[PDB]
Amino acid sequence: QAMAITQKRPVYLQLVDRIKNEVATDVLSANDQLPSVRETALQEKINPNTVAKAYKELEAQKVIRTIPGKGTFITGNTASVKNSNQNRLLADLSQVIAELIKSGVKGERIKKIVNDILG
Amino acid sequence: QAMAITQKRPVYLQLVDRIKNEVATDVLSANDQLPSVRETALQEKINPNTVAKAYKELEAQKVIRTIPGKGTFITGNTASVKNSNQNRLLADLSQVIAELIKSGVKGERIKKIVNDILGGK
Ligand SMILES: [Ca+2]
Repeated sequence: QAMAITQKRPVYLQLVDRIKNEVATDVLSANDQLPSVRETALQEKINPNTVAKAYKELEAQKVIRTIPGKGTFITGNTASVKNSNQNRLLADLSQVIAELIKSGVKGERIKKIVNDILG
Repeated sequence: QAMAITQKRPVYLQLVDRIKNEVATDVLSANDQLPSVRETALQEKINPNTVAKAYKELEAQKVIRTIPGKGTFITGNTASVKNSNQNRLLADLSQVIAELIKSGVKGERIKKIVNDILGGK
């Protein structure tokens, strides 16, 4: 019954998040060359092992791919990355609204508020 | 220009957060007596010192009051706390909608989505 403590998000997952969001927001486009593990480690001040762990994760999620001799590239399957991103965001939307109606805010007023926020 | 790295939220502030939400949601009510630092440390399995930092901060935010020789108590001003908690969630709400619009989702769609999410029993 003791409270759950949230830990640091691992640094390698923070970098996955960053690259993924950059793809979703078109800072990084489909088939763009991504820097090397070295260049990323050097630019972000992150241990190369952590960057390599990031890049492995990103590849598993199909956000990036490697071409032998040519380096690491943003996937061509970039619409799929954007949709998964929106889903992360929609999950968050769902959760804030739930916590709002739980805080005593009625739905009809959440509708009004949202309409104001969007106007 | 290195990316910002987000650290662990200090445990004392996670406990500050936990208690304000209980207040916000009427789990703890106005003027309810709070356990001692030692009893909270045993409930939440935290260092007593950490719980002491949490209590000290909850008090700075006027969420709880330590009245000498008697105890530590939830504020009488809980409607204030409920209102700021809502504001926090409302800030989170425009943040997520902002970010959905920037991930290319049209606002008219977000509007429909919110209705769908809200249509649930
Ligand atoms: Ca290199």
